[PDB]
Amino acid sequence: QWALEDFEIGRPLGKGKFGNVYLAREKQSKFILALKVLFKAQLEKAGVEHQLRREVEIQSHLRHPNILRLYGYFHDATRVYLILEYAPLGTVYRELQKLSKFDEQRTATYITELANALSYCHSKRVIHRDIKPENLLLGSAGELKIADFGWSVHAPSSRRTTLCGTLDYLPPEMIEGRMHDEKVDLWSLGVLCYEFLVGKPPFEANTYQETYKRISRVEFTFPDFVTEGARDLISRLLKHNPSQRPMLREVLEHPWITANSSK
Ligand SMILES: O=C(Nc1c[nH]nc1-c1nc2ccc(C[NH+]3CCOCC3)cc2[nH]1)c1ccc(F)cc1
Repeated sequence: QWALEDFEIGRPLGKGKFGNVYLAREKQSKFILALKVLFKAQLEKAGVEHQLRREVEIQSHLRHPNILRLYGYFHDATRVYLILEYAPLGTVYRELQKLSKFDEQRTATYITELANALSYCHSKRVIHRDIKPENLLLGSAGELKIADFGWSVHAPSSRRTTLCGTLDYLPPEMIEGRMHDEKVDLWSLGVLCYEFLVGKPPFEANTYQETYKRISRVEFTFPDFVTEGARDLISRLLKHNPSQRPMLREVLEHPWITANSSK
């Protein structure tokens, strides 16, 4: 439907192995968006093309204030193009380096927005699995927007593994190579939540190998300034056993959420 000549490319928004995302304006609509440029070249070499058109599948038929829109795609010779909703306020990652830590009220809010976002997603048996600060964009309202549905997947499944990837946000089951459902995303939400308050993720290490242990044994500790309600909800989120992990609904209802969730 679309083609490159339909756009005016703006400034580079960032990187990634397969290319860059650029700001861009739709020529005859004046519409602002982001263009993720992916080289066919590298997608095949690094055998991921399967993933692409699945990221496209899922993130297309998806509609939620807290999920980055994907308007469509296209390609030419050299590369494939992803027409992404543009999120004015950068990444939560970046806001994190920026602020070093978030407060209870900012954290809570994100969790809420996050919860609901994920809520909608499970409802369609869609599991994200790769929720990390780098993947969280901010809308103008300052609101969370889950990007990147690359690893995203249906059903309760088992993945084609490959170890070479940051474990920091993976749940024990995933990492241990096991039976994993939509409970992963609640483990994620827990990590996310801890990182927001403390400034690093609770399982951080210097090596793939140590983290693996750390995650596998659920070894984490709270700095003093982490409040009780925080500790509670995080503790409740970070159970080795998928089954003991709250339902998203319970997370919304948690008293430390609702005390603090501005939005
Ligand atoms: O695709 C990406 N980002 C986006 C998708 N949609 N919208 C974006 C997006 N990212 C940014 C980053 C910065 C800004 C502008 N803002 C100005 C004020 O200071 C903070 C940055 C906009 C933007 N949109 C993306 C982001 C980060 C990566 F590492 C790889 C890809």
